[PDB]
Amino acid sequence: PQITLWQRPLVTIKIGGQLKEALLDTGADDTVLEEMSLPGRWKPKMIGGIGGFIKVRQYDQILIEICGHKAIGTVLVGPTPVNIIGRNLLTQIGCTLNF
Amino acid sequence: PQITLWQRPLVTIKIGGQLKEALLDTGADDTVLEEMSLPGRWKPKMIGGIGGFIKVRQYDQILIEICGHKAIGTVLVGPTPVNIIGRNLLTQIGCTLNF
Ligand SMILES: *[C]C1(*)(*)([C](*)*)S[C]([C](C(=O)[N][C]C2=[C][C]=[C][C]=[C]2)N(*)[C@](*)(=O(*)*)[C@@](*)(*)C2(*)(*)(*)(*)=[C@](*)(*)C(*)=[C]C(*)=[C@@]2(*)*)[N@@](*)(*)[C@@]1(*)C(*)(*)(*)(*)(=O(*)*)N(*)(*)(*)C(*)(*)(*)(*)([C@@](*)(*)C1=C(*)[C@@](*)(*)=[C@@](*)(*)[C]=C1*)C(*)(*)(*)(*)([O])[C@@](*)(*)C(*)(*)(*)(*)(*)(=O*)[N@](*)(*)C(*)(*)(*)C1(*)(*)=[N@@](*)(*)C2(*)(*)(*)=C(*)(*)(*)([N@@]1(*)*)C(*)(*)(*)(*)=[C@](*)(*)C(*)=C2*
Repeated sequence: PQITLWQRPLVTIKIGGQLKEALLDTGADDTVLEEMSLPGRWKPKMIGGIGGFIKVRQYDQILIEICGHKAIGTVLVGPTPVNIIGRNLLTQIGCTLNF
Repeated sequence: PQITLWQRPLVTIKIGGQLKEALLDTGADDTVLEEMSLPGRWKPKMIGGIGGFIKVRQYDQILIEICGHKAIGTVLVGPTPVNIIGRNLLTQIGCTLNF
């Protein structure tokens, strides 16, 4: 698809059975989901942004589906205000920025 | 141009006869620049990010050129880790997300 930025670029993801809304975000290096339960072991991590840093759990090799496209990679889970798809999975579905 | 997201989408902007680097960020509603001096009067604004809220200054009608495309609009100044080009100016240069 081609997406305009007059509104926020929100999409439906499928994440282990659940459907969610998420933000396609080129300014995020990583994908960060709101607090949820994932299968697997994890590592703590700190990520920072506007307003400072938060602690997240790092999960590896999670399959996500972003508009039909499935992608695999690292997912961070934590007290983010919104679900965010970052550059790590955007690349996997062939996302580019165009003008 | 078409930008891929394997690296950060950093570009050069020009504001006030200075060149600076900035991130193209579709996850940002507005444009936020590191601490600097702009023309005119400002008003107060609060923005929320990953880590919390910050208080910024809002200057209206600023000209930026981004990659040789010039835009005029609202820019916020405050303590951001990087200069950020958000959706208000990304729409003015015709930027879309594609996959
Ligand atoms: C996405 C987000 C987080 S969300 C926010 C927004 C919304 O929607 N909401 C909330 C609010 C409310 C009220 C008020 C305000 C807010 N908003 C917006 O958009 C506003 C703004 C503008 C500009 C800026 C900011 C804000 N928010 C958002 C954000 O924050 N985003 C971001 C930006 C940035 C970039 C860079 C730096 C800083 C910031 C993005 O997009 C994402 C992020 O966060 N990034 C950073 C990072 N992250 C991560 C990293 N880094 C690494 C790793 C992982 C993750």
